[PDB]
Amino acid sequence: YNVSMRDLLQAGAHFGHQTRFWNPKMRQYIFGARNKIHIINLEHTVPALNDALNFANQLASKKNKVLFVGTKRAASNIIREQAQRAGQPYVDHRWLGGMLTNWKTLRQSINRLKDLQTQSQDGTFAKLTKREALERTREMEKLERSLGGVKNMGGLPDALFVIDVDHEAIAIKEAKNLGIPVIGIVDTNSNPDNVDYVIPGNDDAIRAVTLYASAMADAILAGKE
RNA sequence: GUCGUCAGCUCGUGUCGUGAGAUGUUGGGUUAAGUCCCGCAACGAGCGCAACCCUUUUCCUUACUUGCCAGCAUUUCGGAU
Repeated sequence: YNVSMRDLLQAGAHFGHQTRFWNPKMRQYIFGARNKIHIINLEHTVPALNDALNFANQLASKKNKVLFVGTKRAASNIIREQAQRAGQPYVDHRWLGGMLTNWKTLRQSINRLKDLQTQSQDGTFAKLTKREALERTREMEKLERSLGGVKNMGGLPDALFVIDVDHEAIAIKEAKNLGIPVIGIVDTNSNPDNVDYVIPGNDDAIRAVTLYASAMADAILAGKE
């Protein structure tokens, strides 16, 4: 299920952000800059991506669960399609604070979200008239948008997979606090300090995002034990 | 009594701070209103607001006197009978 490299170049993972917005810790991976935009080598990217896929396969073989983190506008739909494909919990919309460090509270929300969904499936909503029915149809849609991923989860995820570390800095902080490993995509303007498995790649390109997400989904599906 | 029927006052768990403490309650609209909706390391609660109580406006059921008189009859023309 390896990506080789040619997929990365054709997608466009080599492009980064502008030079003036770079993080100096990336000096090892940047390797140069053709123009006012940094261009990162894929030679260092490839082994890190392959090792990330290997660790994901190990997790799937051990039946451990990998949470998917993307809240950016562009990457949300792709991480949705691939997360449904891999059958893994996901966070597509805004990251609500402390779901991991404050595990106890949010399952109140989860159980009454499940109860609302089951009531909607049943005839309870049918008895009730249109106004307030529309009221918690809206209300349940609001719970569903924030918690579309984690009804099925019964415990802390064993590993995280994050698209933009700089954008989802809070999630990495919580994961670091809890000790759970994180596989994340780090860009030119990103901080790799607390990422256990650091693989560098583009975050703006929807093609690159799709390739990354599809690779992880294929790894989980190819676990098969 | 008064500010004044002014709209605020708080807690649990998480995060930040050596600490007293802070966040939630913040920003954009809207509303009688911390009323509601988006944004947001916050997620949810309680008392306040609103509703539950009384009265007025439309209709229905039950009740027909000491109250009522559409139809019938008698009238001293007064539901007087």
